[PDB]
Order: sequence, then C-alpha cells, then structure tokens
Amino acid sequence: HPDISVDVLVIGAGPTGLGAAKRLNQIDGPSWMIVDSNETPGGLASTDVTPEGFLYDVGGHVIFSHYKYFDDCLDEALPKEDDWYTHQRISYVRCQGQWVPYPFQNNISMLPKEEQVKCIDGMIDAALEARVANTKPKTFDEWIVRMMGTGIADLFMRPYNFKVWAVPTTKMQCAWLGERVAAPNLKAVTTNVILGKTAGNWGPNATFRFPARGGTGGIWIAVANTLPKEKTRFGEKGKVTKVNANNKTVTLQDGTTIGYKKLVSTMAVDFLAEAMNDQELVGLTKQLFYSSTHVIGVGVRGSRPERIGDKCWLAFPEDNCPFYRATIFSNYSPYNQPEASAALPTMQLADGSRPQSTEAKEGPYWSIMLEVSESSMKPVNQETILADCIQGLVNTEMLKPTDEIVSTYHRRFDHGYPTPTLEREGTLTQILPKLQDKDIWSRGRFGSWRYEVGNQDHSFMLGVEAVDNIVNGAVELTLNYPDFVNGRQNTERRLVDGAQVFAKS
Amino acid sequence: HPDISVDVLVIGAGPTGLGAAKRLNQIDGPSWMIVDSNETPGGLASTDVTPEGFLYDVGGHVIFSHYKYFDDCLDEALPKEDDWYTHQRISYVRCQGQWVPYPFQNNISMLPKEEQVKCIDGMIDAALEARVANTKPKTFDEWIVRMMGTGIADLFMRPYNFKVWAVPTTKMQCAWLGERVAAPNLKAVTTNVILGKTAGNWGPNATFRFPARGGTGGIWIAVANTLPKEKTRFGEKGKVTKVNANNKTVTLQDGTTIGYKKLVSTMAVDFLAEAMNDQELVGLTKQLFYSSTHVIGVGVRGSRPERIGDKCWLAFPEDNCPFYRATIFSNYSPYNQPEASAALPTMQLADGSRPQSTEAKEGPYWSIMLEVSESSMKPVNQETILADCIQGLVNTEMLKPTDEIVSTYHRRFDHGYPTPTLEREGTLTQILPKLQDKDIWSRGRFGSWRYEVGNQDHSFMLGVEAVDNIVNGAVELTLNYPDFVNGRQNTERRLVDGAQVFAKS
Amino acid sequence: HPDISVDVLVIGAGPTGLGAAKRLNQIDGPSWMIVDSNETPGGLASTDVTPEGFLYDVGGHVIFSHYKYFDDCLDEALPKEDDWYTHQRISYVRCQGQWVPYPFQNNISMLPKEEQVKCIDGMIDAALEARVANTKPKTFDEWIVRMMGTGIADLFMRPYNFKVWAVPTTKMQCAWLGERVAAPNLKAVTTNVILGKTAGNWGPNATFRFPARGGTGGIWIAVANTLPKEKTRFGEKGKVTKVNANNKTVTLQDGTTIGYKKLVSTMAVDFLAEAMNDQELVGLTKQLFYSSTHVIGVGVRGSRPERIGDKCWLAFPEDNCPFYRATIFSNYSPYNQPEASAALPTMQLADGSRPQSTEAKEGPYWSIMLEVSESSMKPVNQETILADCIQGLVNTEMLKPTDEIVSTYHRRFDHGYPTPTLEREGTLTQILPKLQDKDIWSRGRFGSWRYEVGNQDHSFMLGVEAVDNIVNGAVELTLNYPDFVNGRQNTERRLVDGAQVFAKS
Amino acid sequence: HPDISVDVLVIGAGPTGLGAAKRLNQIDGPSWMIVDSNETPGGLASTDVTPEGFLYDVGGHVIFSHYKYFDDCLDEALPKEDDWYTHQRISYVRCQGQWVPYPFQNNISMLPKEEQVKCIDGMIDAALEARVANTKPKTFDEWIVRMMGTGIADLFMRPYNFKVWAVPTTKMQCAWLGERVAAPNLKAVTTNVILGKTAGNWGPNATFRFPARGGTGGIWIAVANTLPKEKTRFGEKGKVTKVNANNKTVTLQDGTTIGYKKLVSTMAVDFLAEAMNDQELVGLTKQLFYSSTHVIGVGVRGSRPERIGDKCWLAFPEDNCPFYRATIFSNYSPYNQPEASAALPTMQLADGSRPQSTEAKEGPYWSIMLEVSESSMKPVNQETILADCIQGLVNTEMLKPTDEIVSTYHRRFDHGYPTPTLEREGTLTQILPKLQDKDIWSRGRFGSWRYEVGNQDHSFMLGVEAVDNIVNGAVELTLNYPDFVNGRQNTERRLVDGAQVFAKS
Repeated sequence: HPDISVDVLVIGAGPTGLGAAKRLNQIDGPSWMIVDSNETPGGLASTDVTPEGFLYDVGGHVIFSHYKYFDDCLDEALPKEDDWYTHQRISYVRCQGQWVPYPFQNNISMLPKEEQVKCIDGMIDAALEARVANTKPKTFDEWIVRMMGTGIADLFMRPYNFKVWAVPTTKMQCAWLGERVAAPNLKAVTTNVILGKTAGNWGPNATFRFPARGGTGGIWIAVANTLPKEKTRFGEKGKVTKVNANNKTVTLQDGTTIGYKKLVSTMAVDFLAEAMNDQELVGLTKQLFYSSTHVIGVGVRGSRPERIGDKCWLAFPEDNCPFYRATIFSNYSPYNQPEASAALPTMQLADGSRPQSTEAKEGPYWSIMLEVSESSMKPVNQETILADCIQGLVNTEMLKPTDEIVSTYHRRFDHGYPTPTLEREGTLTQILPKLQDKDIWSRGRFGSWRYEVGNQDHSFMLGVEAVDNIVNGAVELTLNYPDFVNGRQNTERRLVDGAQVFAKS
Repeated sequence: HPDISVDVLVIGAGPTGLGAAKRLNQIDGPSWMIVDSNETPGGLASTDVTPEGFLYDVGGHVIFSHYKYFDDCLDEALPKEDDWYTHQRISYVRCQGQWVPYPFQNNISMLPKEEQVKCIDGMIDAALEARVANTKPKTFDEWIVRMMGTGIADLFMRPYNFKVWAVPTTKMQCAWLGERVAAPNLKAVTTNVILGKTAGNWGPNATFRFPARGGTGGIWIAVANTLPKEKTRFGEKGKVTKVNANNKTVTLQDGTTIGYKKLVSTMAVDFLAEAMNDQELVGLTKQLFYSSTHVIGVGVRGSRPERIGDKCWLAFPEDNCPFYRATIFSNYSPYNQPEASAALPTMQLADGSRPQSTEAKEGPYWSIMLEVSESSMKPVNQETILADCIQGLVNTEMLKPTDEIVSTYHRRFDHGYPTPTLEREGTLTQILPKLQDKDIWSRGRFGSWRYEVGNQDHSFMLGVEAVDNIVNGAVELTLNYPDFVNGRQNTERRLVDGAQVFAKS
Repeated sequence: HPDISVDVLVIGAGPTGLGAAKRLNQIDGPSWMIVDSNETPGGLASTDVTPEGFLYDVGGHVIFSHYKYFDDCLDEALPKEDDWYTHQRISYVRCQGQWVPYPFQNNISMLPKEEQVKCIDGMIDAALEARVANTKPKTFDEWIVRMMGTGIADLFMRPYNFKVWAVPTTKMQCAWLGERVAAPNLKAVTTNVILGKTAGNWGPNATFRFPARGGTGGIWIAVANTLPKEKTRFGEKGKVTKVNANNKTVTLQDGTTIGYKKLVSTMAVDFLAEAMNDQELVGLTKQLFYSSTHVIGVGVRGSRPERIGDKCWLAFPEDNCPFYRATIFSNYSPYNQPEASAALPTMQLADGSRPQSTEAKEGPYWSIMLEVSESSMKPVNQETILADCIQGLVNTEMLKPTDEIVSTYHRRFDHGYPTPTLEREGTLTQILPKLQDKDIWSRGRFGSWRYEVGNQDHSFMLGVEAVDNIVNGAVELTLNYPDFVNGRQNTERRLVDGAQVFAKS
Repeated sequence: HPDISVDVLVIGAGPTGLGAAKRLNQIDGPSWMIVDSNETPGGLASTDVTPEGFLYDVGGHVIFSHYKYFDDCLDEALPKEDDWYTHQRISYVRCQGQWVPYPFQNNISMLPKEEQVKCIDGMIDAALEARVANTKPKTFDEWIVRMMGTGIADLFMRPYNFKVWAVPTTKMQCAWLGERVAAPNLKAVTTNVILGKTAGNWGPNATFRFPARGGTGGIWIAVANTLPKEKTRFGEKGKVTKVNANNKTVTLQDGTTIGYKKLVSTMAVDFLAEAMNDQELVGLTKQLFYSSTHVIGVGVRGSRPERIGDKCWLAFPEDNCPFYRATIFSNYSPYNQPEASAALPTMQLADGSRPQSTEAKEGPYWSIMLEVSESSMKPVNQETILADCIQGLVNTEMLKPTDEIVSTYHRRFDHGYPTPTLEREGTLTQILPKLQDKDIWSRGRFGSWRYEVGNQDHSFMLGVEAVDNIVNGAVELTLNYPDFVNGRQNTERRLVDGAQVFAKS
C-alpha cells in the first residue's frame, strides 16, 4: 500500500514532462501526477538571473515549432501580444576576422580570394564525387566533407562541431541529420562568390518569438501554472530517489511512495537506471555519451555597439575562444537585463583591468551569453573558463579591451548535449525496449537521448506522444521517426481535440 | 430538426466504414451511426454464391495486415482456430507454356536460354544506367524498365499491368510503389540463371489466413455483428441519396434525414460529389480514373488436379486469356464450394461443348476465380466474356477440354480499381482538402482513391484513423503516408487501448 | 608517246607541291617535275599587294611548325636572321565591348558578373555530365558544349565557328579536333574568375616567325627558288587541263603531254575529278563541302593606335561585323605596308565618307586584314562586303569614324576551307583510295581536304610524305594520322638525312 | 685506323639484326656489316634439336605479323608453299581439370556452377566500377581486376602472369598492354554462361604459318642466306668483346677492330653497357629487370592422343605444374620430330618408371615444349626442373603415367623476357637517349627491352626501322609507339619500294 496511487506518473517538469501533463490534463481520463526535484519547472529550458539582474537561459534557446500543439500550449500560457518579441533568425560564423552570415558556404566571398579558390576547388571535388555516389555517408565527418568539400569543411563545420559536441566529427553518426543527400549546391556557392554577394538564411518570414519576461523559463513556468496544482509536486518534496520497476513504485526523498500503472520518466536515463538499481541498465546507460554545458554570461555597459547590431547567435569554429556559440541575449528581450536607469558598478574591463571608478553608474546595458562544452575528450578548467571566455570575447572583437563588464554568470550543467555517437542507437535499442517492457516510457532530451528531436518542442511532444500512446494507442512519431515530424508541420493534434468538443456537448 | 442526429455519421459498411464504426464503438465517446445501401456489410470485400453452391469473392482477396488493430478486430470477429485456414502465399506467372514462380525475374531460368540472354542483357543495361542515375522515374513504365530492363519488362510487368489496370504503364505514376530505388538486383537474377535455380517468394513464414466459411465477406459480416445493432442502418433503409454539406444533413432513400457534426464517407468519392449536388466537386472527381472489374467464377467437377496443386493465385501477362489474375478459390477453403456428395449436373465442357449427360453426378469439386479489367481504354465484350474466360482457362492449360463445368459466375463491378494515373494526386489534393474543410472525411478504396493503401487492412485503418483524427487528433498516416504504414508493423493502436483499461475502474 | 616523261609528276606548287618537289629534289633518285598554272608559286600561302603598296596574305597566316623538315626548308629558303621577325602568339576574342584574351573561357572575368554566373553554371552542368559520360561526342556542336557548357558555348565558339565555317556546328564532325576528352577544366575557369585574373596563352615561349618581306608568299617564292628551274613549269605553260589516269598522261593547256609513273596532285580534288573526266569521281567529289574566303584588306593612316597595341589576330563571334578574323598585319612586318614617308591620299574615312581633298599625306601606316566566309548556307554580297567590313571595324572599335583609309583590298577565294562535315570522312574514304589505286596521290588542303592537317607545315609535309611513301615506303602519317603528327615534335626527317651524308663519301 | 670500316654496323643476327641488314641490303647505299657470336643466325628465334631427333624452339614461337615488310622477307626466304604449314591459333587454359578455350572469361561455363557465380558477381562489380571510372589503371594487376573482376582474375591472369613473368602483377606497369579501356565485356561473358557455350577465339581466319623444316630457326637461317655472305661475320670470329663509343670502334674476340659511323646493336643492353665499359650505363642497365627462360622438351611415343588433338599452346595458371606454357610442338610440323619408322628406346615412362624393354621401337612420335620462368623473385632448381616438368605433365593430364618418353631436352636462356616493370620506362628513357647521343641505335627484344614489341616481327622491324631512320629519316614507330604499329596493318614499307623500281629504269 503506497501513500499515493495514480494511473500515470510523470517524473520531471521540464518541457517533456510538462507535455505529458498537458496532454494528461486535456484528456482527463486516467489519474496522473507530475513530480520534479526543482521547485521551479523548466528543466534545461529554465532561466537564471545574476545578482546584478542579467537573465541567462541555459545557453542559446531559440524556439522553432514543428507542432501546432506546442503552439496552442505556448499561446495559452503566454496569450498576450507583448508576452513575446519577434526577431529574425539572424546568425553568423566568426571566421578570419569576419562575421560570415549563415549559411557559411553561401558567404565565403568575405574570405580572402586565395581561400575562396581552395574552398571552391574542394566543393567541385565534392560535387563530382556526389554525382557518382552510391553509398550513404557513415559518419558525421563524411557527411560534412561530402556536403561541403574539404576546404569548407575544415574552415567551419569540422572544427566547430568538435567545439560543440566535445567529440571529433569522425566519431558521430550522421543519420540524425535527416534524409537530405550529402551533396553540395555548387552553383549557389559559386554564384555568390562570383557576384561578391552575401546572403543570410533569414528574412521577414524566418523568425522566432522569445518571451518578453523571465527568459525561456518564463514559458515553462506559465505552462506549468495551467496544470491543476494538486497534481503537481515540485521541490525537495518532488525528488525521486528510488524506482522499483518490479513493484511499479517510486520513492521520493521525503519517504513518500507512489504507485503507478505507467511511468513516463523525463529524467536522464542514466540517472533512472541508477534510481532502479538495475545493474544491467546502469551498464547500458553508462555506454551512452554526453557533453556537459558551461554557460557563461557577461553583462556589458553601454548601448548596443554598431558591430553587434541585430546579431542573435554566433558560431565559433576557431580556437581563439573557448565558446562554440555566443548569443546576443540582450537582443531577445529588453527585460533580459536591467533598465538603463539601473545603477551598477563596473566589475572589470574586458581586458581584465580594474575600473578607474568603482561607483555605480547607469546603463543602458547589453548582454552576451556564451556556451562551452565539456567531455572526457575535452576538459574544461572550471576555475579559469570565465576569464578565458572574456578573453575570447576580446579576441573575437565582440568586446573592446575597454568595454565595461558589470555582471558575470557561470554555471555548469552536467547533462547538456546527448551525443549522436556512432554507438548511440545500438545502445538505445537495448535500453528503451527493456524499460518499455516494464511499462516505463523514458522520454526527453536525456530521457531518450536523441538530439535531432531534442529541442523544446520535440521534448514537449515526446511527453504528449508518450501519453497519447499510453492512452489512445498513438504512434510515438517524434520518438521513433525524427525525419517525419521534422519534415512537416504537425497540425492534427491540438489543445482542443474533437474528444473535448463532443464531451462539453 | 433532422430525424436522427449523431456526432459522427459513417456512410458505407465496407471495411473502411466498419473500421470507423469499430473505432467509434471502442472509444465510446461521440455518438455515431453507420449506414449502407446493402443489407449485407462488406462492400468489395463481400462474397457471392452461385445457385450451385460455389462462393466467389470480388476477385482474389488475400489478407496481408500491416496493423495490429486490424488483427484485433479479425480475431474478435472470428475467435476460433477453425474459423480460419492458413495457406502459404503461393503465386506464379503464366508465361510461354510454363508456371513461373513469383518473383518473375528470379525464375527466368525456366525460359529458353536465348530468351534468358535477352533478359539478362536488358537487366545489364538497367544496372549500368542505375549506377549513374540522378533522377527519379516519372512513370510506372520508366520505373518498370529501370527495375527490370527491357526484356524482362516486356515479358511480364508491362503487358500484365495493362491487363490489370486497363491503362498503359506510361499513363501511370510510380510514386505509389514506394521509396525503394528503381534499380535491378542484377546479382540475384544472374545467380539464379547460372544455378538453373527457381525460387518462390513464399514459405512457412510467408502465409495468409482465409475465413473457413462465407468467403472474405464472412469477416465483415462477423465484424459488423460486434457492433451495437441500433447504430446500424443496412439495406434500402440505409441508402444515402442526398448529402447537404452546408446543413451537415444527409437524406436517405426512404426520406430519413440524419444530421451530423462530422461525416466519414466511404462511398466512391465521385458518387459522394453527385450526392452533394456540388458541381465543382463533380467536375473534380470526374477527372479521376478507374477500371471496372469483371469477376468470373468457374466450378469444376473432379478432385483437385495435380497440374494445379497448391497454387493460390496466378498472373497472366499473355494474350491467350483475357483475365489478368486467376485464383484457385477452392484452395482457400473447403467451404468455398459444395462437398463431394453434392449432386450437380454438368452445364458444359471447358471446350464449350454440351456434356455427354444431363444427369446430376457427385463431386468432389474445385473452383477457379478470374478477373478481367475494363476501362475507356480497354473495352470488354460483356456478352462473350464468360466463354472467353473459359476458353482462356483451356489455353493456359488450367482446364482440359474435357473438364466438366458445373457452375459459372460473372459479375461486373463498376468501381474496381482506383487508377494511379499521372493526374491522380493533382486531382486528389484539390478534392480531399476541399471535403475536409466541410468536415467530410472521404476515405477508402474509392473514398480516397489510393490503391497503394487500398487493401482490406488499409481501408479498415483509413476508417479507424479518420475517426482517431476526428476525436483524438491522430495523424491520418495511412491516408497521407502510404510508404510509412506499409513499411512498418503498426502495433501501437489496439482494440483495447490504455483509455479503455483506465476507464474500467 | 608523250612530250615529257617523268617518274613522279607534281601538280600544283603551293606548300604541298613544293613539299613533294623539295623531297624529290633531296632524294635525287626518280625523275620528276612540278607544274603550276600560276607563274608565282605559293597557292593559298601567297601574298597580294594593293596598288598603294599594302600587302595582304590570303587571310591571317601564322606558322606553327610541327616538323623539323619544314623548318629546314624554311631556314634554307630564308637563312638570314633579318629575313624574319618574331612575335608572340597574341590573340583576343571580341565580346561585349571587350578584347578578351585567348583562351576565352580562362578570361571571362572581363565579362560582367551576371555573364560570369551564366558561364560557370553552364560549365558546372558540363563538368557534372562529363563525370558520367561514356560516349564520345558526335558533332562539333556536342564537343563544344561538353568542353565549355551552354553559356560559354553561346558567347564564343558556337557563333564564332558558324562565322568561320559557314555551316552550323551541328553539321560538323569533331574527331578533327583531336583525342582530348570533351570535358571542362572547371577548376581553372572558376579560379581565374575568383581571382579576377586574365591570362592569355602566349609568352616568350609561344612565338611565331613571319617573313620580313613579301608576306607569307615570300617563303614559297624563296623555297621554289631552291629547286632546279628546268624541272619547273610555272604559269600558263603549266596549267593542267586533262588528266588521263588510265594512260598516266597529263595534258597542259598548251597541248603539252606529260606521262608519269606516279602522280602527286595537290589541286582541289573536285578539280582533279573534272580534269579526269571521271563522272564517278566528280559525283563523289561534289559530296565534299567547302567554304569560300573573302579576304578584305584595309590600309590606315597613323601610327598604330594604343587600343590596337601588339594584337596579332582577333576573333569575332558577334554579329556586329561580318568578318570572323582580323589580323593586325602591319604588326607582322614593317614591310607589309609603305614607309612613313610614302605619300598617299585619303580614300575614305572609316565612317564611309569620302573627303574633298585629294592631298597625298604622309604616314606612317598600319594595316588590317579581314576574313569573311561564304558557302551555299551563307551567302556573301560581294558588292557590299568591303563597306560592311569597314563598318564592322567601327562597330568593334578597331577603327574610329575619323580614321583615314588609304588602301582597300578585296578578293574572293573559291576554295578557302575544306569543311569537316559529318560526311567528310565517308566521302573521302571512297575518293582517296580510288585515286591511290590509280597511282594518284591526291594531297594537300584541297588535295585531301583535311583542315586539321591543313596548315602550311602540314600541307608541305603531305607533299614530302607522299613522295617518301612513293619512293621509300614511308607511312603517310600526316595524311592518315593527324593526331599523331600534331601531338609530337616530328624531328626524324631532315633536309639532310644520312642517305645524303653517306652518299657524299 | 681500324681493320674494317663501315657506315653502319649491326651487332647481332637475331631477328632485329637481320631486319637491319635486310633493309641495308635493300637500300644498297651506305656500307654495312653484320656480326654475331653464333655461327647460326636467329638468336632466341633459333631452334635446337636433341640427339633423338626432336626439334625445339626457345619455347612457344607463333608468328603474328603486323607488317607487310616482314611477310615480304619471309616469303622471299621460304617461297614454296611446301615450306610452310598453316594452323588455326588454338589455345586453352588448364583450369580445375578442364581445358578452357581462350579467351578464358568467355568459357567459364566449363567451371562448376557455384564458381561461375563467383566469377560473374566479380565481373558485375567491375562493370559497375568501369561505368564510373575516372582514372587509368596504374598497375598490371589493377588492369586485370578492372577487365576481369576479382574472381576471374584470381583463377587465371593473376596466378598465370606470376608464373609467366616471375614477378607479381602488382609490380608491373600496364601501358604496354595498349590503349583499350580496362573494362569488362559483361554481356559476352554472361551470354556464353547462359548459353553454356565453349567458344574459342580461333577460326579459319585466325591462323599462323609455321616453317616445314628446321623449326622457327629455319626462317632466320633462310633470311640470313639472302644477305651477301661477305658482309656477314658469324661465329667466334664475330663475337663483340668491346665497344668504344667515343672512337666509334668495335673490337672482336680475335682482335679485329671495326670503325662505324652509326651503330645498331641488338645484343642485350646490359651486355652492351658492359662492352662499352661505361660505368653510368652499366648502373642504369642493371636497374632493368628480366626473367630467364627454361625450355623443357619431351619426346613422347605414340600417335597424337585424342585428349591432345589440335591444341597448339596451353596456359597453366595453377600450382600443380612449374611451367606457365605448354606447346604441342609436334602439331606445328611433322618434321619437328622423327618419322614413325625411326626407332628409339623408351627412356622412362611419365610417372618415372623404367620402361619394360630397353630396346628401340618405332614411333610415331609427338612432342611437348614446356616453358619455365626464373628470376630473383622465383628461383628454379636446375637439377630437378625437368623431373618436375614431367610430373607437371602427368598432373595436368597431358600425359598418362604409362606414356613412354623417348627424348628429354632442357636449356636455360638467361635473358628470356624483358619485364614491363613499373620502373622500366623510367630507366629506358634514361638509357636510350644516351646511347642515341653516341650514334647507337640499341634495338630489339633486349636491345630496347620492350615486350609489347618483342615478337619476331616487331624485332625485325625494329632493326628495319632503325636503318630507315639512319638513312631516310624514318620515324621509329615500333620503338616509340607500340600501340600504333600493333593497332594497324603496316603495309607501306615493302621489300621492293619505289626507289628500287625507279633505279632499274
């Protein structure tokens, strides 16, 4: 006899868990409950704030929704027109003193001519190989070089992805990138070079909306608030410490035990295996690879410098900086940093100098959010990484030596990226089925470990589709067919389906 | 106010409509009702009997299920082990006086060696061209030649498919055939030719089950039987004559009006448009192409001849018979024809002459079922078609001139096959969305006109999935993604889902 | 019995005939002589002079020597260092107001960026096609597009070659172009586009030498001069009017009969068939195709304009002028036009106006030589072609409207170019062996009709090798293997061979 | 001041040297002399005879002539039709108990079926690669696999050519094999397999003629006897022991010195280097590679066994015998072995037994000529090679254990094959130009070291073409352009050219 019993138990109130709970709440048939060890929902889509009042997401978080369901829930949670700000998807690659518009290969006219000649020769080779190709690429590296050619590969995607994944490109699968043939568009690349043209992959219709307040985490707080309070349990009181798969019982930190018939676990699957004391599953989940994510934030005094402008996020293939991505987070919402009348002392100059004065002076302020990856193949000195990042900002000309830093943030997230290693699927197809057999739907960015469906919308839907499978016999498409859900706008499943309509009648 | 009002109205009680009925019945949420102009459910999956006691399906009907849900309803309708007979999927291609095992190209070692050279030379060209191919084939014909080469194409798939579809291969699309690359397996084909080897694509793991009694129609009668009778209206009283899509009112032949919220229509969509008196839709649907099927049944006196043996169905590329397929229907079940003891007179010899005796004599009996197709491009003489079929049975040596025919059958089904013409999708993407904008789900063999998802299981699931889209927001996978449902085991959806389990508390 | 008897008779005393005569003379075995209807040897390699003292060759003649033998005779004919001037092989294509250095495709960076894009895109298609090509091209046109791509083909080689050959490129074979695979050097073309590089195919090591005096005609006058006079018969006295192959008898216009053992005929082979009164051969020779050449010469007052500079010959694909080639003939030798002190009146300005003043003014002078083709598919209006050419020089900015023309030249040459039509080889293979079997060696530009071996050195060597075959069993490499002789330095055969050295002992 | 002085000196009276002489004699201009260390001309084209009366060439010699000149000299030497026998070019490959008709790949239907499958699969791979090939093979081995596919390659050409060349196929170049594309005729191979055809590449047109008497050597004795005797010095008196390049003087065994103006040396070029005492040259010629040849001859008692029949020569890829080639020498001429009434004792039976009787018995007789290769990569035990060859004959079912042997022959020829190693051209293009600079035409099978022009006719013509270069400036086509001479009928150079016709007038 456990203290609580429900039909379906959801561990975790990240996007994936909140999805489950939303669908469960919409269906309102089987009983359910959601728990989380954090008092605040959001998981890796949470947001911190520095004591100086600079918000930081867990690194660059831009929403692109493949599902009208996701949209419905965001619209419900933040329904007002100024709950959101709309921006173009403006991104660039830092290469050889230049801000190269994404996509890199369409903009190498900004590079020295001698370099363009190397790139184009490289891609000519790739086009001619691609014309007679009858195998699929087996690694991320093959995919890159087949798609880009050697010169362009070496300039960007190759060193960039090591910096991103903290594993070399030769060690990753490439199926996760979808069905597009690994072949170059040689005409597009040569055309822009010939025309001396630059062109980004954004415009009036390639946008994203970002929450006005609270950062990305404001979304998930608001979504969570729509759920019936009593069916939630967040904080130390919601910490799962034991899962008895055989007895279908979960134990919490405070000794409270929960009976379930179906388990949706959105905690990391290596953690769940531990919570199960399933030795075999601990072995299997230890074979999975992941990188850790250091997020570093810098609050800078002054209005937005011309050189920064409308830039949103930025990729960094070169090694004069430790970060792989920078976000101009102050561009996402004016409320991601203090108002210009907020007085802050300067903490340091970007070159590391003490400020001439320690007096609190006003803004306006802008803000840079950096990401650094860590793994057993790429260590990160936690003591010096902030300074390395700030030096990185100077080296990349994001900051002048004189720019005034007024806030710093550094947090290290254990599970950051789940890595599409060559061995991933071989391992996941041993883990997920055994959990399934015990009526455990383990889902999410580290629930099911599949990056290609690891964004907020994917996660959210992984939870929804897990619930729909449990209840309505629906296919878990996001889980098992990433190319399908990413290749279409999923419009059928809505926050109001015909069931709720016919029922109110 | 209309006579009857339901949330969901289902028109038609062939496999599709029944699928919709069974899903509505299972969900047991929205009120629903199903109508049909025939007293007997089944549509083109029904079974006729001659006055002499020989059953015939609407042509060769062999179940291969892609879906667990479908299996669930069949198991439910016919739960006993002796409700079913299991057979191996044994088929042959009649070619140049010989029975060649399917797949044809793996068995051309039966042909004369000179012919084998031509065949292999053809496939060598196709192999060599496949190796540098950078375009998808645009027609059924292009597809066929790329797969097989000229020689093999001309021997079998070209003339056979004309005899099947009553249109030239050059007039059909090939996308309906799936995502498999149009390229020959040269090695397999040459290998069997070198080894002088024949090999069928059947065996103990490639089987089908057939109803013990009542033909294929018996399935659907039994599936209907599990529905609540009051929600069914089958016969003259159930014939739809008028659909008013703006009123969401249907009018039956006997004057009965049924008001609906959502319509699942499984009648031929060109008929639906007429019933709607929607001239725009009439014009659109008139642009679709279909063949008619003539079904010819022949009952023969005698134990099953050795030349026939365990043969199930048979393909006929050649001109010496008008039918494209023959089914040894007496192999599918002993109850498809009378017991040996039944006394029946001989109607005629297979060579068309009068029998030596007018007297009723005993069996055993066997039975052959034939399909002749017909279209505007392939007229059929309806007056000579029976004798032409029988003569064809003699020409192909399925019947000896002296064989005694004790029963004959001929029926013409106007909508037999929805033709994958080059124009089909262009027309359908005008029709199907325009109907769904009026909350009409037009689904099924001629409801949505897609042969590639046009078997009994497909149809059934088009009904099920239509309902699941209407009620639960499910993706209509079978409708819009034939390659997807056909390329997997569709296991998630069951006759008992978690919903029904959690409910029963 | 004939008036004259020799072992080997040579008809014609252009380069081919003189070649024969030179080798016969060197060998000094078989008796021989040479006739020509012209009192001045040289054929199409002769030179005219206007009454005003401007020299014109039969269009642009630039020697590239594939053979040492040819060099030896040229050296012997004109031994003095100052019998020659050396120039680099400088040449341009006129296109869109620009002088584009040859090779055209390596220099399209002078064209507008939008033209460049078109050019590269075309070449990218051709490169991709070449990667999977497994057929040789069949026509000149196919060859061109495979080498260059559409855009580049259309800018230069297609319309240029129509203006050259007076037949469309589609009507010509392409084997005459050599054995190089028809594929683009896409990398070289893009690289020069990217770098904004121009690069002409000339320099210190790509030169030609030109007679200091008498034009190209000076060469052959001086070569003929080394022959023993008594074995020549040049002028009216040497015109061949009848050839009796069966009798091995040639008749001259003055009644002189010459019996021969072997005939080397270098006259146009259609002319030979008429002289043979051989209706079969006349029939075959009429199936050959040739164009006529209009040579236009323009003498111009003034020191050589800077816009002209050291230009040698120039190509004109465009239809703003009738000529296909212009030669700055005054660059070849200072004695191709009068000294600066020579006094000439202005005949007309380039704009076509004739000035009132007959005042003879001094020089210096420069000189343009132009070529316009004519054929049955390309009529030339002889009455206006001079004025059209001159307007062409103004259209192409070679002449200012105000430039003063002091001399004009125009002459039509019936047989100008032997055309590499599709049918050429088929026809020649009937003609040349038939003549062979009669001991007639028909050789030379129109003797054997092969442009690819139709230059002065080739022609000369066709004579030499015909004699060497006749006397010494030598292979006629130049005749039957143009690729072989053009792909090597032919150094083995000299004006002094061992035979002569050993004999002088 | 030398003992004798000539214009041209020929060292060697093998085919190459005799060619030079024959041409020198024909021209009858420059003075000349020919020497050889052997009293009997022929070199490796000579014929030995055993004490028992069995003739043996230096292994299988079969004439295929690319030249009319060669034919002329042969016809002159042996003019009666009685002097020659004509035979169809009948050869087989010994493979797994079968005699497989050349060409091997067109006849694998004699092999087990399972193996035909391996072969065809392998060649199918090759055809698919060839369709997309963009590079020429770099080695003999790459050439073989690209032509034949793996399986066919392993069965024959790979193991065979190591047995022929005594170097692995990976060590040799492939240009020597000519300009044909390295690609399979897939349809020809599959066609014969399907049809079960065993088709030989010989017929009433594919013939060779072989001398009636004296074997191959009889040819060259007869050609030599046409030379003015006094200009020949053959035997110990004609042995060259010294070549002083700078004095243009040769010194003979007895002391006789000869001054030349030009030298044609047909001795092996490593021997020439030595005779020149040129250090640099010796170094270079030592870097050339060559295989030695062991010729084994077996005289057998009895009429030609049925199993042998009309076989001419036979190739042996397999490891159960040491020879690469057998020749049924008794098939070439009835005079290659004693007449039937010739009495001979049996030396041994083929299994090695002593014969039952020691007395001489009559014939008739037949005869087998075997070839074994030797090199630093493939030693040959000279003491046992005869016995191993005889065992080979039993192993290959060429001889029964009971077959009686009445003669044995073994002889080792040091310079056997000049090897087309990868390094061959690098070395030769460093040697021949230096000899050329000293007025030394080093020519022939080991004079110029090129197997692809290393047959009797090539060798002859190498000598002829060297003379014609020396005297008449002729191109040395056979020397520098093997693909050219071999790809054509060389008919222009005759034993009586025009020069000799015109001189007798």
